[PDB]
Amino acid sequence: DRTPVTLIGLGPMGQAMTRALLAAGHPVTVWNRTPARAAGVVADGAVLAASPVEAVEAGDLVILSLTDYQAMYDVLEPATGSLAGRTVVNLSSDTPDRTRAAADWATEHGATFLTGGVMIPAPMVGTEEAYVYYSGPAEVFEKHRTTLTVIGAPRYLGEDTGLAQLMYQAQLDVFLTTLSSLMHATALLGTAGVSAAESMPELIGMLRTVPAMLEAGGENPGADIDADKHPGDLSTITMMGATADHIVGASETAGIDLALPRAVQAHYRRAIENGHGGDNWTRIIDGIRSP
Amino acid sequence: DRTPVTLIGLGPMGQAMTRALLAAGHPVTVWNRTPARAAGVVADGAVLAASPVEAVEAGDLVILSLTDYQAMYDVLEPATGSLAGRTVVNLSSDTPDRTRAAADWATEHGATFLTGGVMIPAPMVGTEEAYVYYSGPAEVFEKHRTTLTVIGAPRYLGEDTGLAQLMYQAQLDVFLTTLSSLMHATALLGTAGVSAAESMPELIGMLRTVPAMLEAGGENPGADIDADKHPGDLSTITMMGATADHIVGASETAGIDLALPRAVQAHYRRAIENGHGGDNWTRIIDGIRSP
Ligand SMILES: NC(=O)c1ccc[n+]([C@@H]2O[C@H](COP(=O)([O-])OP(=O)(O)OC[C@H]3O[C@@H](n4cnc5c(N)ncnc54)[C@H](OP(=O)(O)O)[C@@H]3O)[C@@H](O)[C@H]2O)c1
Ligand SMILES: NC(=O)c1ccc[n+]([C@@H]2O[C@H](COP(=O)([O-])OP(=O)(O)OC[C@H]3O[C@@H](n4cnc5c(N)ncnc54)[C@H](OP(=O)(O)O)[C@@H]3O)[C@@H](O)[C@H]2O)c1
Ligand SMILES: COc1cccc2c1CCC(=O)C2
Ligand SMILES: COc1cccc2c1CCC(=O)C2
Repeated sequence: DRTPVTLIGLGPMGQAMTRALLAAGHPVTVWNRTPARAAGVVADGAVLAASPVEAVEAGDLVILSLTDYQAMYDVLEPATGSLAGRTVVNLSSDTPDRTRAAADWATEHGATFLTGGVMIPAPMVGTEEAYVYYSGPAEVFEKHRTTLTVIGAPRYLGEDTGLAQLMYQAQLDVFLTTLSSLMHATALLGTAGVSAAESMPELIGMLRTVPAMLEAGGENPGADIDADKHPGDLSTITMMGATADHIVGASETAGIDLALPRAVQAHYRRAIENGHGGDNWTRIIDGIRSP
Repeated sequence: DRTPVTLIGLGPMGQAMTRALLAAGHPVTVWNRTPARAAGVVADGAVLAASPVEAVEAGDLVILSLTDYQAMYDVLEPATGSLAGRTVVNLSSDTPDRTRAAADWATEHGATFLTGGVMIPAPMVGTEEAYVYYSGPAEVFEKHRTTLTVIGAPRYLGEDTGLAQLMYQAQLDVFLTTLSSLMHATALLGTAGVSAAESMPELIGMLRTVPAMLEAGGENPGADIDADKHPGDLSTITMMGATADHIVGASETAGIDLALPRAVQAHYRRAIENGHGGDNWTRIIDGIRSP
């Protein structure tokens, strides 16, 4: 395929995605707030447009890899007159509702809009491990599918432009919270003079087992949550809530951040106050859904 | 080995541990606040002691599998006169300083004390996947190591009775916080009518890759944290903090718990306020260590 592409935003992700698209035989025209940053991808065959307008006018497909959606408006507002007849593919983090309004902004300027959420770090872009969530108009996705697939295995979720964003934010909810918990635990262990080089392999070793620890003895958390079925015979909210209390207590004594473990503690407390101490830990979702 | 064992506390863990010890040829005498709960392990060859005193006097080794350390005091207070010359192995969650004081309480009553933290759910007890952290007097550990290994591969951390507890609390810090994040994300996706049966495999599928997504592009977090090395070339705190902001925003709009994502958000905010927006995410540990 030789569809000409425009890519705006040359952080690590933009640079890797440009390279992937070049390697697959696409002309790529790039633009960046900091043009010096384009030197690498220019050496690989990208063309540096001088202006956002020139960049947009060089592609059927305009991909954004920016910190947030405000950046999309910042860069494209001077170029709105050149959007008509093109597809904007925004591969940036923001809220679902910002995303939906941006889709409408695109339409108003005569363009189509696809939402994407890239689910791997830069070095994995364009590899068999890469995958990207997409939502928006099916015909628009299908038109550009072969081009986009170069970045990573596409997972089209449906018509709502906000849905791929919601999925990205949910994934990153788990990812960033997990990472914070690793740093929290590493700090906790640090207060007895355990180094991060010692603690992090222990912690990561445990994290590796989590899918299997969740499956043990025939538990199947998702379908169980859907059924309002939370049997506590292998672990109760009382018992795991006690541990959340112990983590808070240990954290208080350690002089470290209390907000993360207290949020977890609060999940258990709500379930107990609502009379479900005997239930499995999945019951915490009720109080999370309705605070 | 046929060392006689006493095990107090017959939740799922106590029952599984009793079974494992029986299968390895140990006499096990059990006691429980709710004796009816012992029926299963009695059918498998355990002897139900009538009283805590009788239970303690039947074993060289007294294992506790109780919700917290207060329970240990509740059950053993009437039996304190029978502790002398025995080893108490507490496999219960509590704070490190509660644990240390408990060790001294044991010594005062003429017993030795070992701290243990069991790192797998009940169905994995006694399997090749099982492991348990231990701390306390090395000679006491070495004496009972043969018996204890039946429950799971022992990981002795040193002399401080509080250290295996600190490690358990740190592990459960990661585990419970991760679980809370899964339910948080599942709730978030629920607000667009995505079922938990759909969302949880996606989220778990991402979590599966975390031990490897952190290694992409040659990152080695632990040693790097020890070296105060936080290069931001593949991901910055500014960019990941923006995503934390987006999760909070999405969560606010979704009507779900804000405390968990705001805790994570605050980790990023502190790093930026302290002038490290350009750094890798690991830098959040500084603000966690010193709130
Ligand atoms: N890094 C990852 O591992 C990863 C993984 C998947 C998804 N993502 C997402 O991918 C996107 C790109 O992230 P990244 O890590 O590659 O880079 P980043 O640090 O977010 O920077 C991306 C680009 O945004 C530009 N930018 C930011 N604010 C701007 C504004 N107001 N006006 C114009 N340009 C602006 C930067 O300009 P300058 O070059 O001039 O600074 C840069 O070119 C983000 O939305 C991120 O959440 C990242
Ligand atoms: N479940 C897991 O997957 C898991 C994995 C690793 C570690 N752990 C840890 O292992 C320990 C046991 O957990 P579990 O899930 O098997 O059981 P649990 O729900 O914590 O109950 C364990 C035992 O504690 C007893 N108990 C609680 N408070 C008591 C008190 N004040 N006086 C006397 N007995 C008291 C219960 O008595 P009754 O039988 O009369 O109610 C029961 O026998 C906990 O510390 C937990 O954190 C659990
Ligand atoms: C979806 O993957 C990411 C999103 C935001 C930041 C990061 C990633 C993956 C790799 C990493 O550690 C940094
Ligand atoms: C150390 O493993 C646990 C501690 C407390 C609760 C649970 C576990 C692991 C298995 C599970 O789903 C529930």
